[PDB]
Amino acid sequence: MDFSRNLYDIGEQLDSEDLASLKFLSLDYIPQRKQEPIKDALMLFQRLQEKRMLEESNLSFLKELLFRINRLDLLITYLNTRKEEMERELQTPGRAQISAYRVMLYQISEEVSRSELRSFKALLQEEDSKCKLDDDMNLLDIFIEMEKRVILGEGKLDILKRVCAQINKSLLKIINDYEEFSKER
Repeated sequence: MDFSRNLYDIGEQLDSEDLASLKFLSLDYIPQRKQEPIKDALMLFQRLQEKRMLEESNLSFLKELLFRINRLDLLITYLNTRKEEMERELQTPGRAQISAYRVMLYQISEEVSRSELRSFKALLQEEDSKCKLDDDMNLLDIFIEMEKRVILGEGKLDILKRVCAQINKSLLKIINDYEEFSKER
């Protein structure tokens, strides 16, 4: 069990989409403007090592990240970890290290189709003029922009709900389920 080699091996299997997803899911530990020099997954893992979030004896955050981005394949191959274990662990109060808010936004981005993404842009433009949007941006990029313009955040979900309600009930459900548990605390 060579820890450094394993991190490299995992990183080699992660693609550009995975990197962007992992960066998003790491936002409340590695701020948005500090992610620029992070060019591959191993560099992300090394930043997490520097922050003592990832160590030979501390794999929980790496496992949580890989689970949330649905790389169950890499969890099996490189970390001998099953979906069943992760569901049990992350359902235990206090175990998850990614905020429920950040997971909620990521889960919206997983659910949204290509056509729904076009609708999101169009509907957001009706609700807001502060965001700089373009057709190349994915939904995570849109969320980052909404956060930059302070129209999205924890406890600032009005615009997100107004847009999602017009796209698909499935999205509003994700938000409402998150809100209910959050207020429950």
